[PDB]
Amino acid sequence: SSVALIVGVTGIVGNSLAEILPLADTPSGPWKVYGVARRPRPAWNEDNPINYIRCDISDPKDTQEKLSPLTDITHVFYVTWANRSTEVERCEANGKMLKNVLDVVIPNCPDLKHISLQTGRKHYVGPFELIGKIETHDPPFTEDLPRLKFDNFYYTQEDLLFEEVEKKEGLTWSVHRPGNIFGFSPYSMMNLVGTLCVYAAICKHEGKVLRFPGCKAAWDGYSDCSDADLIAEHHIWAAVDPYAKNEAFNVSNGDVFKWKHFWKVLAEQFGVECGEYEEGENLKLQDLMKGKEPVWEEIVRENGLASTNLEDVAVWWFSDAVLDIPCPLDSMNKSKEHGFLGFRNSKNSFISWIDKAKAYKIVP
Ligand SMILES: NC(=O)c1ccc[n+]([C@@H]2O[C@H](COP(=O)([O-])OP(=O)(O)OC[C@H]3O[C@@H](n4cnc5c(N)ncnc54)[C@H](OP(=O)(O)O)[C@@H]3O)[C@@H](O)[C@H]2O)c1
Ligand SMILES: C/C(C=O)=C\CC/C(C)=C/C=O
Ligand SMILES: [Ca+2]
Ligand code: NA
Repeated sequence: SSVALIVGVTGIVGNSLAEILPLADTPSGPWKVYGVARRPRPAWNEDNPINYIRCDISDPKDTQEKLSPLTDITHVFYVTWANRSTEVERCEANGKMLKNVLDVVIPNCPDLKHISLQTGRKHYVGPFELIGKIETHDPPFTEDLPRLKFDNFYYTQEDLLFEEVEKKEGLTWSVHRPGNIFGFSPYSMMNLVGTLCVYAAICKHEGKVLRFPGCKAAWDGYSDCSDADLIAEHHIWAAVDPYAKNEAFNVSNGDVFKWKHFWKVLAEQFGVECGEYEEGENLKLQDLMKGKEPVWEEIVRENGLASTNLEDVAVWWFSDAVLDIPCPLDSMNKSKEHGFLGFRNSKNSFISWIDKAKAYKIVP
């Protein structure tokens, strides 16, 4: 029987894994599912038939307590991280988090088959504070080129993963590298779609034009993205397909787009006048949206929305870090050569995730 541990179940990918793993048509099903996060279970995560567990995986004592009784786990899906002010601090905090989970699950789960680790495109472009400032390999990024000669918590987690799986014979791993994720999660630390929806809603409320808060290269250069459900399918495929074992894979939608085109779609979905890129202007959402909490409360009250905190539902720093840089492309050749043919139309994915935020009454 298949039993999953989703580590970060209320996250942008964890929440897709919570909806997909229990479905009857899912490979290796029927799946029993345990979902871990620190907060109490939110209302928008309830619609999934998972066993929700409150646990802080940065706490070794808490991890030992909550996870040691889950002896029936066969597959681990690790979809979480902790942000710190520098990459060296991110290596320490994220290495400990992964090690705390693995040190407990491996000796306590005799039927444990696979550990799926989510990382990302920063494997190739570098940590947040070095992006655009270092020499990278040339795009499209392929999986097995050498690591950058700078600290990166993904390299720490991979090396920890490789040495952890040695403790159990027949234990396999996979690494999943998405770019910017289009998904649903009002609790995610990095939710571009959710943040853009809140921005569009505020513009509609204040009768302002939907100004583009990014650079020229993000506006009219090519971009790509990774649909959250597609990433969830990619985790599952690697977890059950023996030809996918012990490999790192990119996971992006299979097409490209331009923010210039998606700007129309976003404006049309919230009934706002479509603004554009302005050759001046250096617009930042972190600055534009400072002190909009009362305006968000007006929007919440007037449209019968779920009660959310502006700071949870709109991570302004992340939307600015995304739109103020070029989006170098990655390659899906390794995934496709291994039998994974999943893909998404990125524009349809974008509309689908906007509509999910609306359907859960997060935005108007
Ligand atoms: N989101 C993106 O656009 C994006 C793009 C590329 C790569 N990635 C990478 O994907 C990986 C996973 O991130 P994600 O974006 O999927 O995460 P996310 O959407 O921010 O979700 C994190 C999840 O883990 C939980 N969590 C956080 N800290 C925890 C802790 N100490 N103990 C237990 N649970 C904890 C969260 O709930 P609580 O806070 O309630 O605990 C939530 O359920 C990271 O390496 C990230 O860099 C993300
Ligand atoms: C390249 C791009 C947008 O244009 C967005 C990605 C920004 C990054 C790599 C943020 C960290 O996950
Ligand atoms: Ca990344
Ligand atoms: Na989709």
